[PDB]
Amino acid sequence: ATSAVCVLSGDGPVQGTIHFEASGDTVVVTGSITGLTEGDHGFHVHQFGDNTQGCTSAGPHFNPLSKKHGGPSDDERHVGDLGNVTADKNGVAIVDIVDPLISLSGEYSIIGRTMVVHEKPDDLGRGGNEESTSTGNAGSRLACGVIGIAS
Amino acid sequence: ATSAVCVLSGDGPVQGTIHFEAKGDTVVVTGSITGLTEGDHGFHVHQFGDNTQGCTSAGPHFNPLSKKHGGPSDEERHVGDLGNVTADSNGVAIVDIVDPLISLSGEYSIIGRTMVVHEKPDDLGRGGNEESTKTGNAGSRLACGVIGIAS
Ligand SMILES: [Cu+2]
Ligand SMILES: [Cu+2]
Ligand SMILES: [Cu+2]
Ligand SMILES: [Zn+2]
Repeated sequence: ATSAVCVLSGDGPVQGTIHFEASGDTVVVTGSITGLTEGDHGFHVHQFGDNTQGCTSAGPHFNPLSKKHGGPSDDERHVGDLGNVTADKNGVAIVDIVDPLISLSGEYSIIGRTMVVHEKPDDLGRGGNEESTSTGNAGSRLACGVIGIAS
Repeated sequence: ATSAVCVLSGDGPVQGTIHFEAKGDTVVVTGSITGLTEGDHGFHVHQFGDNTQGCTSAGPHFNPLSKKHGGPSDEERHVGDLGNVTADSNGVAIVDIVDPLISLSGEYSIIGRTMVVHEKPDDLGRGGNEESTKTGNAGSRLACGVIGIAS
């Protein structure tokens, strides 16, 4: 696949559409998320594209290299660690990310996995407790969707 | 992947959970769908895993080999053609299908694509009209979901 899309939904007001495109040797992530509280929100690819129990069944962060959680610019990060998205005063977050670890094909493919937007800011693995090294203390999953092949 | 899952949702009361498991050179499809009218309902893999416009944005049947529509046992069929599921008097359809053309990996992978349950029976390409060889005359899309990787 060269293009993918994800519609985020949850039990609250948070909604959004995220587009993925393979450009050259990298992946470009764009889109927008609405209904968020102003501020930073963790934004990650979780391992499973299973929404049988809402976003809970998406599992932990996608992590084929078995590393600890970090920010997108770190060497020590999960493949799914895309950092934070920032919502304005109106609750809108514009997504504009380029990432060197995710892919749309092969071992690092995120097709069929779940994009999640979280309640709190991701501390990028620097919070100092065990939880920071797993999830960045980003908290609950406000909305999520399975990443599918797009035209 | 060797296992996948799909949660079917729509604008009406139809919902369901479908599981997929690679076994030998086949995929075993199991699960249940509820809220259906009694009788047969077309059941297909559509090409795109795009839910931006509900089930409509899923596109046509998955058809990488450019064939006409058929039933699952026909040589001339779409890869996505899984025939019909049957709902009982209480609106419950039990899914139990073994298919050799769909796959969870490689060229015919259905991960990231959409499963759709239709309003009418699939005529399996033997309807006598032109629509029969395209969609089986299965009509409306009652519910759909993107096929994701499962644990
Ligand atoms: Cu997360
Ligand atoms: Cu169909
Ligand atoms: Cu077909
Ligand atoms: Zn992580």
